[PDB]
Amino acid sequence: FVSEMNKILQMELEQFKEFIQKKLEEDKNYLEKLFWLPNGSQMTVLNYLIEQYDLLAKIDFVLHEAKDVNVGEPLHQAIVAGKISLALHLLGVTDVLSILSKVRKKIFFDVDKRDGYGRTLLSLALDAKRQELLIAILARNPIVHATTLRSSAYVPFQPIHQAVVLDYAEGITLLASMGAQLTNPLGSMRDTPVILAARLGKINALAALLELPTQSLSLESENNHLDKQTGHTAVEELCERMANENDKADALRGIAMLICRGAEPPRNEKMRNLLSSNRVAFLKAVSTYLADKPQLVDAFVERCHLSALHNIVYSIRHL
Amino acid sequence: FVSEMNKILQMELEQFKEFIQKKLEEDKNYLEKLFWLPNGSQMTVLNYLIEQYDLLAKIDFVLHEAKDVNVGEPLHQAIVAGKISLALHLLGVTDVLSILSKVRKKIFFDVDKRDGYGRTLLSLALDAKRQELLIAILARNPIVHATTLRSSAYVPFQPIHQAVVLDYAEGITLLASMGAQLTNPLGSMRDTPVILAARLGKINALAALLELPTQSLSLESENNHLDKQTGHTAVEELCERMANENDKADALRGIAMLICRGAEPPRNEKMRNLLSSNRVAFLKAVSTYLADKPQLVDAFVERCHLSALHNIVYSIRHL
Repeated sequence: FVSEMNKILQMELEQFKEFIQKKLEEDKNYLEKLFWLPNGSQMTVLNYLIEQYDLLAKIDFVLHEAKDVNVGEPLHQAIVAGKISLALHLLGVTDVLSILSKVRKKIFFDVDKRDGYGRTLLSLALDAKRQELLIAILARNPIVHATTLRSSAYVPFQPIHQAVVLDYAEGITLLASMGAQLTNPLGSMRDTPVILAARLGKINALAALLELPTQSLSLESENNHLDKQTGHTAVEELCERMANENDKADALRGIAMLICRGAEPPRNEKMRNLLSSNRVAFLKAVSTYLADKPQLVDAFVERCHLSALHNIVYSIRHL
Repeated sequence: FVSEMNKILQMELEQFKEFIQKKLEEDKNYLEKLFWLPNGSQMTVLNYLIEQYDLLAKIDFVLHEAKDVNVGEPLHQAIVAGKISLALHLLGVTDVLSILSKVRKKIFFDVDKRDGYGRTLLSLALDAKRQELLIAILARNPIVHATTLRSSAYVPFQPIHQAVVLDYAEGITLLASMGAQLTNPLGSMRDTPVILAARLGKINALAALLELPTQSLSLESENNHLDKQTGHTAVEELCERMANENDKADALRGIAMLICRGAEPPRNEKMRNLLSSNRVAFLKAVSTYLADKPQLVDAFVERCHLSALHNIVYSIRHL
């Protein structure tokens, strides 16, 4: 019945509004009841409208005269199916912070609701890796601390963690402004977003994180990856990535990025020599990371004349 | 940090409010940020308070001065962990319909939100099989049509379907009053709640469904369990349960219940003889189901003198 009838709604605009208005008269709460499909799935009129992808103004009317619009989670299925333009329409919508404050200053759906798989709308927005949609959701003041289970181990992932693993630099820059937790770890190991980006080699996420104040990143703290009794830190965990030469180069970058922003060098002799043995390219990454950031040179060369960076490097200003 | 600190909150009441107020001053939106636990899980102050189970008034204060209380889904974890009294407290709370209209007339948390596993609050309330909690949730006007994936086949289950499979008669009587869909099928087979209760042998759910008007149950409609080209109906599907003698008796009841409420007898000769061959106990179930329901006798004996029930039974009033 639902399919055919809804398929028969491939008709005209005034006739659609009239017919569905007769359904509202016959059944109060008709646009919030879910209906059966030949496969066992259950949809509403709005859901079935979204699954077929003018249909727009009809969707906008169903939005306009419905007691609840979050029923069936239409925005979620719109993002999941990849209908980003449809999602930006449903949401009623250069320096990305200026953009966020802008479209926020250009001032229905509950941006905190989850779907049948327990995924927040922020999780979907980040997974899409689309600036427009993520800014459109963040502009509605959601909770950027709500967690969604990501792995097959069902790990609670916060939007900043998910943004790190996705290597979404712009997402980190956005979520950071909304007050995200940059010092909260993730998973069985105390992998802070810094250590998280360092371990998985997400360099762009590391650079996006380091743009924020270093005092709010906790570059000293260690996780649970363990000699014994003491655990790796973001720099050290990046050094463990150099044993895999296939992605050693990128690792160096991160290490440079960490040391240039003030992170202490590794404490293990071997790893220390690992930076000494390979190579001058560490200082090539320091020089390339210090081109547009001259406010770090004084601290870098200051530490370099002191206390293991002194021995690793050995002047330096001329590179 | 979180554990210890929160464990250190096993202190006193005024000191708790003062300390956590200092946290609110230091961090606006402190009661909505999730925090890491040694296992990888993430909780808030309210979540960690609920996981340990006076703690109450402290929980009530965290509720009182928090920007958002649905963050972390505390009511969901309260129901899942089995802390029913805690859930009834968080919700601020004989003929069950009179009870529902009562506690509704005795007039925060969003009763439509789902958790990390995509389960509505109604799904949890039904799974608990506790009248008090289910009435407490329904009294807040949720959407009784929101579906949650139940099986490992990830089938969308509506609260009336879930109530049927759970054999929750009181839940069916409650959800029916809230405007649930009694004629909407479920799953790959068009198993309406009537056919659903008939197939899985949920007799109490069938009796609860049949208390409602028969015109709104669609006892004639057939599913997709198929000779060929034509499919089983609730009565027929109940007859297929009699081939399994281990639960044949109950099946008879349902059949009686269906035929006494006006459902047509099976159309298959074999199954028809199956009712004739076994037994007079069909009429014992008719007589026991017609004791407190005399308004069905005239229609029953009327149909019995006509058109296959006439042949199956063969007067009848004296049983």
